[PDB]
Amino acid sequence: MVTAHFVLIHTICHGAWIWHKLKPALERAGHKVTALDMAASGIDPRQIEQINSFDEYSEPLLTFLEKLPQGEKVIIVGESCAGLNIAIAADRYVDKIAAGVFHNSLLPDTVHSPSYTVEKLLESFPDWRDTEYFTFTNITGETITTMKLGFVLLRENLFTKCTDGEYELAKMVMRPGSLFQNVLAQRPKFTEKGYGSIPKVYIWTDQDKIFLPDFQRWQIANYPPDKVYQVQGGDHKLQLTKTEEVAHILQEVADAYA
Amino acid sequence: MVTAHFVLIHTICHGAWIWHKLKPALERAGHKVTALDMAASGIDPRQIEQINSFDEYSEPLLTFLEKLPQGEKVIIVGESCAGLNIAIAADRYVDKIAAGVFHNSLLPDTVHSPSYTVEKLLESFPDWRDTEYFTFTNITGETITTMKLGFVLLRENLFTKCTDGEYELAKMVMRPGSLFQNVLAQRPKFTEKGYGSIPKVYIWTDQDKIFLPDFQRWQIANYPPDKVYQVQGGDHKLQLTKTEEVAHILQEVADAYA
Repeated sequence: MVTAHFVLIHTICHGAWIWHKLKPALERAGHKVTALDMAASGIDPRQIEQINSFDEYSEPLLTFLEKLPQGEKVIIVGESCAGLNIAIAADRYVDKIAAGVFHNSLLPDTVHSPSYTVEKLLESFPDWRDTEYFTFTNITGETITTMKLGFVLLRENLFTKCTDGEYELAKMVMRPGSLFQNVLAQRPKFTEKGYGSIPKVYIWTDQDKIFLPDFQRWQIANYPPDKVYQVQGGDHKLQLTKTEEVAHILQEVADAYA
Repeated sequence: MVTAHFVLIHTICHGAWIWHKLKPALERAGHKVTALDMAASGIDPRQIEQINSFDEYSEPLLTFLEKLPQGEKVIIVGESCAGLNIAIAADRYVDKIAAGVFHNSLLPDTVHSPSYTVEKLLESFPDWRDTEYFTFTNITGETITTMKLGFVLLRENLFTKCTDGEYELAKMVMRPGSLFQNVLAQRPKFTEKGYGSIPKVYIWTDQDKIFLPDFQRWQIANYPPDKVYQVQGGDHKLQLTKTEEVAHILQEVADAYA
């Protein structure tokens, strides 16, 4: 069992900051941790309107993996929508990914369109409350739907059991984001040789108020992960409300695959 | 109990996020709170290289105050270098500022150059450790010194007694910033009619490891504030390490001036 290199990927609208409690926790256990901002997220200098696909949105991760020296492997950890980022990354860089970890995350598959898990998320959770929507046109003329996440949604559905301070942090650094759903829908399927071949660990809680239990159980059924860790209690942001438990799970992921 | 409107201004390199613990604390006491990102700070879309002065850097605050309805007054609260922001704001909008609060802050005066307190800060604390410096050229050809704050400096001097998680947050969302020192040096002195005339409350601790005790006592001597509140312990980021104490002090500021 080797100390691992965890790469932490936030969901859309969010940024590396979401991982502020979890990073030091992992580091305390001797692990190396990188927490990247995806495009137009966190303090990344770009604006969402100049991003054209989910693949572009994933560039910082892809550029990170490109630069990683031969023979070293990371464990990619992804929250909410970042399951897509993992899938995208593993197709490009399978030989550098020891395992993919899904944290109340979309779990894309190889058999359906890349947008499939997103169609389902939205089917299960159609009403995003006070969230506002805008559109822009991407470089090939697709109409992209972006979102500014509603403060009530943040409070009640995403950061349900977090500290008032964590919720306040979120409102202070939340940014517009997008699922690039129609562009995903036209994307090639994720490959078996790459994404398909990586170990997959699925961490979740039934107390999640946006990625609902039915949906998450459906995801597990539709594409069985190699390990499922169900966490009691908390909320959608386990890395805030159950930081120490998640750190411990990731220990086990490292022992298993790193 | 008086209820006030606090406007919270972070130091350079930082952002409104620095106030995540203190905002809800004040709101719990029934107060209204606005925490603004200054230019090229936090999640403000601009880059530091497109900002030319400290006055520009202050635009968000100035715009905020411009929009504030007649007869409404705020208490501006400023940390570290944000004392400058207060001075700048009070010269423009004295009739909307009930009081200025200085939180381990630069306390500019009316008698010297605006850069005076900065010359002194740097005199007292010349070695910014692993901080890296870059330059760019502003709209009138002044060579501007920007800084990426060092991670050791963050740890040991700025966030000395904060949680590992708060320190990790800082590294995740810290941005380049600048004192615009040479441009401050050429700026008109702060006025008596505006900045001079506002109540000033100076909050600090002698456990601060960047704004050192000799410097802070010197600042109090050089321009006596209307009230000085010395907080035992903590560190430079009192709003993280002594959140509740600071909230309470601000209550007293509200009762006195709001």
